[PDB]
Formats: sequence, structure tokens, C-alpha cells
Amino acid sequence: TYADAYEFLNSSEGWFAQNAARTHEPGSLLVSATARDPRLISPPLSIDGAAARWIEIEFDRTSAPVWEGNVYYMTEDHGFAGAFRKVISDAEAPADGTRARMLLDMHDLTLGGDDWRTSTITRLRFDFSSESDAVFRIHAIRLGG
Repeated sequence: TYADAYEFLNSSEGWFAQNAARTHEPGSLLVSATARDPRLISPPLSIDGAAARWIEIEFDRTSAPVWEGNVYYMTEDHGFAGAFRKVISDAEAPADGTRARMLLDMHDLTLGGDDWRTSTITRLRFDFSSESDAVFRIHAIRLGG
């Protein structure tokens, strides 16, 4: 189904990090989380809730932090403000930075309900409550189905 992914070889276009230092390594995002909960902006393209069953993030945390925070998903109607934010629990993603097929279920991430499946999220702020200068390596952001 939806399998859209952003390779990080070409910098961090679209997936820039606000309030954070997004150092880029070809093929990965060596993002440093300067803020306690920095938000990573997403490309403007809308993503259908139904099409994506999960977010197949390639993210692994090279540093050891406590990844969490309410990721901001905004459908065009919702707006970045308000909207639905899911505070994902630490999924025990490797703190050693070993490769992880991190999965965030879109079906689980209902943006206020089944309306999300119909709704298309134009922009995503990836909140990363963790630690000062927490380091994560993000190879890609694949979609699910």
C-alpha cells in the first residue's frame, strides 16, 4: 500500500528539524535534539490515513535517550495547532543505535478517529522528548500497508 519513504542521502529536505541541529550524514539523519522536545517538520505532501498502516521509520537512537513526546500530525483541516498528537511510549528502540525497523502504526495513530483514515496529513512535527542533545540516526521514513 503506501510505502513512501524519504532517503536521507540528499540532506534532510522536507524532514527538517525545528529547534534542533539536523546534522546530515549521507544516508541518515544524525539529528541532535537540542531542545527537550524538538519537532521534526515533514514535507508538505499529504498522507492518507487509510493507505498507510504504519510509519516504517528506520530511526535508531545512537545516543541513549528517552524517546517520547506527542508527535504532531496535522491534516489540512486540523492545522498544526491542536489536532491529534499521540504521545508514543518508549518502544525500547535501541539506545545503542543498532538498526531498527521502527514501526509507528498509523491505524493506531487515529487522528481523532476513523476520520483520520480518510484524512490526509499534510505536515508532521515529530516531537522527540528525550534529552538535551539526544542523537538519533534516521536512514529513511517509509510508509506502511
